[PDB]
Amino acid sequence: LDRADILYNIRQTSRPDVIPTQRDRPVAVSVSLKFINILEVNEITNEVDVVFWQQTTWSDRTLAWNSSHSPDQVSVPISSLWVPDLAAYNAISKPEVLTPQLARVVSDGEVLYMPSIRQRFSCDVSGVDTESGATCRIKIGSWTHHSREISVDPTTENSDDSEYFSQYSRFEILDVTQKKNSVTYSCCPEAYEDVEVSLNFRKKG
Amino acid sequence: LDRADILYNIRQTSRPDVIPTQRDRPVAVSVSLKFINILEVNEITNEVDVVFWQQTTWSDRTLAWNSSHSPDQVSVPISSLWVPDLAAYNAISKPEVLTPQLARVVSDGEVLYMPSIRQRFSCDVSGVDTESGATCRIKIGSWTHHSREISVDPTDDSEYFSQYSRFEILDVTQKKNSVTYSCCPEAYEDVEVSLNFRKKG
Amino acid sequence: LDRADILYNIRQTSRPDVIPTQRDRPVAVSVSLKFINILEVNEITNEVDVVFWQQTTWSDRTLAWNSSHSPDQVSVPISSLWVPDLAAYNAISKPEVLTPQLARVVSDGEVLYMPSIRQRFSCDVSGVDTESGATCRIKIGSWTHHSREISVDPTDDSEYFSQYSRFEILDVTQKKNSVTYSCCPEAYEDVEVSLNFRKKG
Amino acid sequence: LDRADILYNIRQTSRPDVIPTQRDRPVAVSVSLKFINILEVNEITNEVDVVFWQQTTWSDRTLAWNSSHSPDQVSVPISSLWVPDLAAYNAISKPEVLTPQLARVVSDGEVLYMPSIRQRFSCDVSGVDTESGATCRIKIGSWTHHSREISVDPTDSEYFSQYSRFEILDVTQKKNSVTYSCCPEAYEDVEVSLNFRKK
Amino acid sequence: LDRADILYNIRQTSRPDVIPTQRDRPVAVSVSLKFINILEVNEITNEVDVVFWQQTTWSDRTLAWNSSHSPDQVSVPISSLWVPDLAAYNAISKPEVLTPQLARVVSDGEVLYMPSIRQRFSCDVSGVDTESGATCRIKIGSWTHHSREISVDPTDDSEYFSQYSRFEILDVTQKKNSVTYSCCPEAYEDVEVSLNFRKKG
Ligand SMILES: CO[C@H]1CC=C2CCN3CCC4=C(CC(=O)OC4)[C@]23C1
Ligand SMILES: CO[C@H]1CC=C2CCN3CCC4=C(CC(=O)OC4)[C@]23C1
Ligand SMILES: CO[C@H]1CC=C2CCN3CCC4=C(CC(=O)OC4)[C@]23C1
Ligand SMILES: CO[C@H]1CC=C2CCN3CCC4=C(CC(=O)OC4)[C@]23C1
Ligand SMILES: CO[C@H]1CC=C2CCN3CCC4=C(CC(=O)OC4)[C@]23C1
Ligand SMILES: [Mg+2]
Ligand SMILES: [Mg+2]
Ligand SMILES: [Mg+2]
Repeated sequence: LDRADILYNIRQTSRPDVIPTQRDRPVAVSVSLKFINILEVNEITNEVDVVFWQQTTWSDRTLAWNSSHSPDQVSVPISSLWVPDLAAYNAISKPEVLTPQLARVVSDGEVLYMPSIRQRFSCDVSGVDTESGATCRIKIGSWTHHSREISVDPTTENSDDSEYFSQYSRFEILDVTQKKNSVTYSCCPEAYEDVEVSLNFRKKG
Repeated sequence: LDRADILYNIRQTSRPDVIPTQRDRPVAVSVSLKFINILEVNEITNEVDVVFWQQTTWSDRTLAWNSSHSPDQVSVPISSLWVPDLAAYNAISKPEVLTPQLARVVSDGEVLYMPSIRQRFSCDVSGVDTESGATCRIKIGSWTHHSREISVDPTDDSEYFSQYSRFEILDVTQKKNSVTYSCCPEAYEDVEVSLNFRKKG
Repeated sequence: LDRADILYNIRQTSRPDVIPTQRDRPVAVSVSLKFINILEVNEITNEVDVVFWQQTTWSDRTLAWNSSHSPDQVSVPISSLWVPDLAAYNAISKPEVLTPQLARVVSDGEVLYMPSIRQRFSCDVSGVDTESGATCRIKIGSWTHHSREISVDPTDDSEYFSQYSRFEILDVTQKKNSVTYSCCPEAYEDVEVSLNFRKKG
Repeated sequence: LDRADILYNIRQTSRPDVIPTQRDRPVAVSVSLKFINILEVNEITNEVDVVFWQQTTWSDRTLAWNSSHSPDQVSVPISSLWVPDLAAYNAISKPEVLTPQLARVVSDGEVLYMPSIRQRFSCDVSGVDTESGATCRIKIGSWTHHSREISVDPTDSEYFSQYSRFEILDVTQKKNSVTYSCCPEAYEDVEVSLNFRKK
Repeated sequence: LDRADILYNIRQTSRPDVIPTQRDRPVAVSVSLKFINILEVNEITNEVDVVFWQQTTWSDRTLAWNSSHSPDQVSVPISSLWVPDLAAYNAISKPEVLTPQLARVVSDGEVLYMPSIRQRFSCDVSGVDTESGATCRIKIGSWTHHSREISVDPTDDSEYFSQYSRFEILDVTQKKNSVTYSCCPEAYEDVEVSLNFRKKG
């Protein structure tokens, strides 16, 4: 197989509308926000404007191919792939994607999609001008798929989600932590999972 | 049936431009606004900027399938479904959808669509800084389908309201109206949502 | 015929690129602006920001069907229909459509399309703070079709005007013009809508 | 032929990706800006916000039809036509098109396309508040086609809004040929000088 | 061959999703920024707003044709071509493309793509008001292709810079880097463009 064949095969047989589960085993999605720039902060309205790289990984075995004498990975337009329907629950603006909408697919079916996103959030900005800083929580999970269809999983301490933060920001990052949650909503009996990302930051000196 | 078959069947036989009226009864649509945030308020211009989850439900029996040895629900892109042509009659900005455009479909044909929407409204902001607060009315109904094609009915009032808003919700009431317009002999139904809110302490 | 058939037939045989001129008579288009809100006014720059419902009607006999054993009217996405290429000649922003892009089609081929539009205009704002008010003129006509292809005709001024606006409407008049442009020998029609309004208090 | 046949034929045989160079000759494009409004002006940043009608004409003989017992002209969505890849070289915002995207096509293959555009430009705003006024130059030409593929040629104050803060003193057009490092061939542009001032 | 044939052939056999690597050598991409304007600068937030022409060249031998009895070059919509997935790593707004999205393709398979882009960056603005000026670094490279798939290489600094800008360019230097990410073992290449500029007068 060459790249052209792999990409052709994926395009011709893609079901981007179909979550790649096998009932009742959920697709395990890992989500990790790499903060890049904090652009606007308003302590009066409790709103923040943020740029981050949304590292997103999951496995889709319908995409796998024999890697022998073939490339190990390809870049695929996300329009040809199923992609998890993640949403930021406390977002107050449309997510503005700043990067080419391509995912990286490995021959074993592992997918990495990492868009750079600019987006505005409603969160706690109180304390941003103090040395303790503000703690802004961003809640990300599947909009429509419950825990038996999509499970979302959180970084540990070992993930440094501030390692690409711009040195030229007015702001600086003190800490970034993730908390996994399961929530039940009135509409449905099943629980929905989310990752809660706590961004601890402050205005510099 | 597996998920892929259900979704394939729906996509291949979808008539998204066809209202699923059966027995000439109107399609019964339930609408309910869950307010999440109140972002900007202007008592001089009487304008408000709001984020809400628009809980929308109706039945489309053309989508039903067998719930034995099969999943009970699937997520479907709305581009493959008929969706009610609801509009907010006193909106002054385009509805900005903040969520993936997917609906949840149950095997009996019940559909739930619930986009998160940011939108600006012209409404009564007077009294926002008082104890009694302001009462802003939002009117939502079908743009083009009258009462014999679509009927609308309303379905913790701060259940999902952000604790970090400058504002707080005192009460939300959701009422049903029938209105006749000059163009048509028929009555058009809407839900009128009264949002009573005020600036925090 | 049922709804699904009518909509299928329209979609399958639609020529949205083709003006439905019958014989060599122009398509008669009626245009009428229902003002809903006046949101921003600037007397220094002579610009106004306005929300209106653009009531637009014309006949397309290629869409007609036998109304026996059939619905009387259907809602059709405008992408399946020819729609007149109307433009506001003194607009200074893109028209922002706030409503579902659907037209209402009667079995005799009558079409009604009525989007809610927010748009900014360059017009005379002088006198807005006086008792006489300002008179802002909005010029609407076909961008590319002359008077033998499209003719435009006008058809309570505050009927749907928001009671919460900073402004109020004194009068709305509509008159009809034919203009000849250097490019072409044929005349182009427009409707000129005069909005007489003033700041309250 | 009726209207529907002409439009069907055009749609079915349209090559909107293909410049209609006949006999190996450049397509002659005429460009003319009709200024309608001047909305914002900033003498500190040298930026101007402008609304204009971009009169654009050229010949595409692949579109011609026998006019006998047929309409002489039709309106065609530009998505069905080749259209010159004109750009404003000193623009600093995306062109915002305010009109239906239709061209007018005559039976001999002449095409007229005239969008109303609002766009922001970087140009010389100095002197806007004096009676000599400012002279803002707008440079428009093909982005990718050189002078043997597209040639541009010009062809006043007629539709300018009476309600603008500004007024037009004069509009002149010059025709330039420029060579760029990438290519040996010359690229043509029209330079439009807008002389205007505060009222 | 005529122009129409070349363009037809390219469109009919185009694989825009497929990087044109040959013999498992990376596609060599040349990137060069021609600065046209500096529109807004903020020394407090360290942000800059910039317009530049992104000169981008590479070879795609699948596009080559016999130039005998044929045009040497054509203009092709980029939607019909593979284009490198370059991104500005320190960009804080979406790239706003100001020019027709067309590339120039030579009969030997060389491609030149040069969009005019307006975009905002986070970079060092300190010293903009001094004689020494600020030095703003812009990092551009493939988003998803490593050094064995795409290699990037750089090619008057004020040549196309607008004479009417508040600012002036002192120097522009470009430098290739290889970076390894936690992501992946392979190294990713970028070009780092250093723009040394200052406030006029
Ligand atoms: C179809 O979209 C619905 C489908 C299922 C959901 C559970 C999680 N999700 C977001 C929050 C939310 C709901 C539904 C609800 O009742 O309230 C809030 C939904 C969106
Ligand atoms: C085609 O879209 C029209 C079709 C039918 C309607 C009934 C309610 N609806 C919104 C307001 C409104 C009208 C019709 C009208 O003339 O008055 C105002 C419409 C939209
Ligand atoms: C391409 O669409 C053209 C076709 C015919 C027109 C007459 C009315 N219309 C708007 C004003 C206007 C023109 C053309 C012209 O030369 O003057 C300005 C046009 C647009
Ligand atoms: C592919 O698009 C290129 C192809 C040919 C061009 C000459 C005119 N044009 C605009 C300015 C410009 C260039 C190319 C260049 O290197 O300098 C700047 C181009 C765009
Ligand atoms: C989906 O595209 C990913 C695939 C490979 C990459 C290396 C360069 N690139 C940008 C920054 C970046 C990553 C990957 C990563 O995990 O960290 C940061 C990527 C995007
Ligand atoms: Mg092969
Ligand atoms: Mg692995
Ligand atoms: Mg030939």
